[PDB]
Amino acid sequence: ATQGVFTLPANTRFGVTAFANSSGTQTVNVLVNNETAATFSGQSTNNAVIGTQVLNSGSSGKVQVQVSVNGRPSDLVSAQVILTNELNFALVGSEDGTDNDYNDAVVVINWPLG
Amino acid sequence: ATQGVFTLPANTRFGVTAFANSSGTQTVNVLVNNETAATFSGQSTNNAVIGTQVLNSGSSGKVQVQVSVNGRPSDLVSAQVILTNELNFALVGSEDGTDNDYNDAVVVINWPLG
Amino acid sequence: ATQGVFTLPANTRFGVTAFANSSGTQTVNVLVNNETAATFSGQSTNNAVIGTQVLNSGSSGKVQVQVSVNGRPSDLVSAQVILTNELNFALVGSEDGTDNDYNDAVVVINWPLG
Amino acid sequence: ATQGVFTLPANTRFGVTAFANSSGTQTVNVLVNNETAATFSGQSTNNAVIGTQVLNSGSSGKVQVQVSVNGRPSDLVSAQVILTNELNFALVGSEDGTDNDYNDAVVVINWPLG
Ligand SMILES: C[C@@H]1O[C@H](NC(=O)c2ccc(-c3cccc(CN)c3)o2)[C@@H](O)[C@H](O)[C@@H]1O
Ligand SMILES: [Ca+2]
Ligand SMILES: [Ca+2]
Ligand SMILES: [Ca+2]
Ligand SMILES: [Ca+2]
Ligand SMILES: [Ca+2]
Ligand SMILES: [Ca+2]
Ligand SMILES: [Ca+2]
Ligand SMILES: [Ca+2]
Repeated sequence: ATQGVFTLPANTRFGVTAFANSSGTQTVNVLVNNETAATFSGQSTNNAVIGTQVLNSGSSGKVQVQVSVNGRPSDLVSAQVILTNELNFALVGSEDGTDNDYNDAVVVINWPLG
Repeated sequence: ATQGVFTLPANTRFGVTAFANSSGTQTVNVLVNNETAATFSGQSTNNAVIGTQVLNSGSSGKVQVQVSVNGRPSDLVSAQVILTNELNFALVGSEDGTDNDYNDAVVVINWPLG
Repeated sequence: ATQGVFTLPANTRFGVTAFANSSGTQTVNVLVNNETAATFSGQSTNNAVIGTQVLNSGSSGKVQVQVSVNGRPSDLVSAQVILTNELNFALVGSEDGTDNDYNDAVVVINWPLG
Repeated sequence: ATQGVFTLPANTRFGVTAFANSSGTQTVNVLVNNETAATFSGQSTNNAVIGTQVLNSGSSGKVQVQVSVNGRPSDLVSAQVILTNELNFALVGSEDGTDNDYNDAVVVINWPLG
């Protein structure tokens, strides 16, 4: 199944933050409106916050996360969770190798802000 | 129900990161084995990261998040999500006021690392 | 925090299913737009499906689960999870006593149907 | 990523329930320690419960859900959610066709029981 694609409420600010846990340098692309809106990158085996940004979900609300390691696309896993019918998290894990920890880049999207 | 309490595997490193979305200055305390192991504070209305740290679950694996504003405990909401049977997120939201957005401090715990 | 309340898309069909795990008879009421739309009662300590029904979220999309034992409301825990940006679960646990297993009645809402 | 595989605590009872939402008969296999422990078959486009059973996770704790239609493996999506650090749900969706609703057979695993 497609992973890493989330429908947010339209025209709504959201936070996006990326963590790294791999020997490989991670590159995280965040697409809004099917166009790159943010790119994060780094290399850590200790959960470094390689990037964090506030974005707007735009007219469609479609947000997509993609991860690559030296130009090679990582496999993704994702889900969305809603607490008290108000607080949203869209979660992505990615795997760049064979150990299937899916933590090589971890991405968290949260909304609402403010 | 109690919220913000998680059982991790023993002696396991985990990431904890906090974001603020409030006029109130947030204090986030992360307890491991019922003792404060990390404290973060900050104030933002725009999802600023107010702390990130890697901790060890220790012998107990008992992790608890507490949030306060002006000496008063915030009301918490929380859940744990597991993706592809491997990637764990422990998620916390907190409410310091009356609008029930539950994003006043947002805490994300993730493991495994590395 | 309020628990057991979910906003579904308006005019959407959804399933609701209740399980019991208690010495006490569970009464599960499912409200749509604040009016009772389905009720299930039963006693099980072996996860019997005390009822399942299909409903429509109607104009409001507001769906609420209540659980009581002999007229006393149980404490509720809940969350909503979305898989592959399409498949939704709204999850409820309830505690009618002191052991905090939160399984005394378990209620699962799923959509879309068909 | 692998989907539909869950690690439960060893030697623990769990509930498994399957719903159908497809014009084709669904066949759901539940494997414990890589061996068939339950099979459910049924057809509904209205969320009928096609099977429900209580199983034991046994010595391995390894539970896997597979779904096939008319012989052919359906694509799966899954996750596990824990509420109040006590109540577990393992959730599976499956897609047998072209619409990507992932509700063709829906499987819900819950523990603990009793
Ligand atoms: C009602 C819809 O049912 C769809 N499933 C099928 O159409 C399906 C399942 C197996 C077969 C089937 C078998 C044998 C030969 C053929 C070819 N005619 C086809 O068709 C679901 O995917 C969809 O979401 C909807 O619920
Ligand atoms: Ca890896
Ligand atoms: Ca890794
Ligand atoms: Ca607030
Ligand atoms: Ca706020
Ligand atoms: Ca109980
Ligand atoms: Ca019970
Ligand atoms: Ca389908
Ligand atoms: Ca279907």
